[PDB]
Amino acid sequence: PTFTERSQLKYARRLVVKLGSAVITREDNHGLALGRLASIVEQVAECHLEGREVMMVTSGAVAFGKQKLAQELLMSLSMRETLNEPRAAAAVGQSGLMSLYDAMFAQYGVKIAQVLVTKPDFYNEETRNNLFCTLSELISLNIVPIINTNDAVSPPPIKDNDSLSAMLAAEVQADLLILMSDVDGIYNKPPWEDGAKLMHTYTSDSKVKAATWALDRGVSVVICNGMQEKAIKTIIGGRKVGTFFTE
Amino acid sequence: QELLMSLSMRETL
Repeated sequence: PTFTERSQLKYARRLVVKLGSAVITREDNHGLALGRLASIVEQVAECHLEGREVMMVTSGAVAFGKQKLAQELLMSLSMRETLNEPRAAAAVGQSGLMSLYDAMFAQYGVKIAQVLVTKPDFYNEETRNNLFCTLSELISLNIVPIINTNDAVSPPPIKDNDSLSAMLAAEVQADLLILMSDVDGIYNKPPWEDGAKLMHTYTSDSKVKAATWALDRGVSVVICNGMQEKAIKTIIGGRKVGTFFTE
Repeated sequence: QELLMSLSMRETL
């Protein structure tokens, strides 16, 4: 909890963006949200060509894989039949997503590095320390290691891309940790009920537990709205967006 | 019209 106010976010040195799955894929499930994806890549490249050391934790590989595999299944039927999986989709989606990120980042000079982790990799101490060394070595060379879960051969208290992001932010000792989710923030009761209020400053449920854990270890977690324009640039810019987590 | 109706959608493209 080094930071304590939304003006001390200008001096965040190492932040860990975390893209949800509602951010990348659209509601139609007919492609990507290329607008939001390219805008987030633009903001990350602009806040990384500035001096900070950012390292995204992407997500939403299975959705891309589902789209690609549905197309391949349609395009491989007999015209007699036309007139009347987690892992395969994860593999296809991971390949395609890294290709897209690579193109969008190389348009800015930056370089990315796909680092896929699993769940047991956080249990074995040797592997965990080796992974920390790898991540620090990648960050110090001005690379943007785009972490993700090895969902193609072993699908997954790490149980998501959220708790994994909190663990990474705790281990790599990051200042900020942006949990770009689908909701606009945190309320004391869901919007379709009484008491609709935003909790801009959090005093002292999965996202909430992950944020609490990462707050009790040095990081300062922020939960933003993914479908909001200019999320990261204003979260860092100091404006009151999302719900900031301090004591 | 007896064969081409029983090809995969990929071959006929």
